[PDB]
Amino acid sequence: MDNLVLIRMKPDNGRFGFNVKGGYDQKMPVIVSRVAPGTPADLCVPRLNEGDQVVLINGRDIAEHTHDQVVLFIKASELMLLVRPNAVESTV
Amino acid sequence: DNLVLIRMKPDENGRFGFNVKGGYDQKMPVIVSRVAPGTPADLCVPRLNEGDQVVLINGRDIAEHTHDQVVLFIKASCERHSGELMLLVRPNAVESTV
Repeated sequence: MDNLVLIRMKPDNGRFGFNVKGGYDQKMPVIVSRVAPGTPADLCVPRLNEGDQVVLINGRDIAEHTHDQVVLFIKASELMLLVRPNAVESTV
Repeated sequence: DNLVLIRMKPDENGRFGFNVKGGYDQKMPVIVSRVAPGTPADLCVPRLNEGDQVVLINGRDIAEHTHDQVVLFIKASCERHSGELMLLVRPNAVESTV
């Protein structure tokens, strides 16, 4: 789509501080389900927000990758995520 | 197997900030049904996630323990090593932490 947002993020343990649900095997988009306070995903600009939909992981189109394959791409990471922002909460 | 080991210190009121359902008497696995924002369960690393199934509590296998026994095990401060609750959980397959 248009108005995608590029989020950049450095790990803490190798951790970013966010949860994801979804994936091709779940027939659901990959959605950020929790961003924990004080973590890289919480403190980065632009912020990673819950309800944001992950579109690219380090340039890779993940639309047809499974939940567990998505998780492995993230941990195999800066982390570059291209997200479709949730409609309810916006960063400025 | 794909288990996750979690350790968690209680808040100032001795609470951890999650709900459990299930147990031997319910013929249902012990599952985390809610994890409240900003509670120890939400903020621990690895995080405790909703839908995670509890396998061990402070080293104890809870497979044949009742719901009320399981709750008692979580609340028992004298079974905690270094003031921490230990849980070994099977992560829910839908939500993952990174």
